[PDB]
Amino acid sequence: DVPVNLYRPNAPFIGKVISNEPLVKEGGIGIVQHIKFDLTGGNLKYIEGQAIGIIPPGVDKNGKPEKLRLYSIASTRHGDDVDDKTISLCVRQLEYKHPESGETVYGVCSTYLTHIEPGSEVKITGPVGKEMLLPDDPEANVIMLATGTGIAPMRTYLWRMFKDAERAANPEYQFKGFSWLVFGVPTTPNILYKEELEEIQQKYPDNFRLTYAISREQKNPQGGRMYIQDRVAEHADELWQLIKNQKTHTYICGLRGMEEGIDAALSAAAAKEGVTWSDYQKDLKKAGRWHVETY
Ligand SMILES: Cc1cc2nc3c(=O)[nH]c(=O)nc-3n(C[C@H](O)[C@H](O)[C@H](O)COP(=O)(O)OP(=O)(O)OC[C@H]3O[C@@H](n4cnc5c(N)ncnc54)[C@H](O)[C@@H]3O)c2cc1C
Repeated sequence: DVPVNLYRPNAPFIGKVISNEPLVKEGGIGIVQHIKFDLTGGNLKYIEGQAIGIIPPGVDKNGKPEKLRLYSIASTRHGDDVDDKTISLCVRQLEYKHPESGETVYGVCSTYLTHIEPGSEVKITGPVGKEMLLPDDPEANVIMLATGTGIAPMRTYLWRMFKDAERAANPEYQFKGFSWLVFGVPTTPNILYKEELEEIQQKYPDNFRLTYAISREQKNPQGGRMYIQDRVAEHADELWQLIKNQKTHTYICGLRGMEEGIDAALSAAAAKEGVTWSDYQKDLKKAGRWHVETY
């Protein structure tokens, strides 16, 4: 039922780039691009919260062909134009430095993708992943804890839940639960999909809450830069209260490192009711209600 490995790296789908648009506004840190690919002429289907592989061209330092890199799908199953013809990615150019040795090093696949031109052919594999799936239940609650490109699966959920065209195309999923995105990025210009996220919150103030942790613009109560873990601490009791609902799912996505602080905050909240968060969490994970994809 869930589409998986319709294309594999030995015989990838050759998609065509339709558009490659910047998500980091002036004054932001780094480069994150929204890249849409044409899937017509193949049968790649996918659902929300899945990933695809991109095989970049070229060889590594050892002369070996480059392997795929996985990217969380950033579009719903219908694609951004709700036509079932495309797939989108949210790709950060990886960069870091020296010495070490450099200075700046640019990641192979992410640079390729971030600079890719419309009309270019791309090797796509997948889809993959069954750990970040959105429940069919329209009354589920969905907590979304995202940093940077970790917004990607969250966009697939929120678009499916809240886009007019999605609602029109998905008679079986008219979302009436509560969704809460806590989104950590370093600056306001770095708030990926800011305008649309804020449009959703304005249109659905009872069904979507949007909370930001903007490290360069906000301080936590300890005077440190504000990170997602700080907003989770700040709202730990509320989040815990929501988590206790049998229908609540939580999704965490982003670069590795945010889980520890999130657990500490929820651990303290749950301990107040004599619950050991780490055990309760094990049970949530087993039930498929605790979804993590960090990289
Ligand atoms: C399930 C999944 C979903 C993902 N979703 C997304 C997504 O939606 N958007 C996105 O942009 N990426 C996503 N990623 C990451 C993506 O797959 C690539 O790993 C990333 O784009 C960098 O790949 P690259 O080919 O550009 O870098 P590569 O050329 O592969 O270089 C990566 C190497 O950089 C080295 N390195 C050294 N120092 C550092 C440092 N300080 N910081 C980082 N690396 C360092 C490490 O050796 C690392 O292996 C996801 C990964 C997974 C597994």
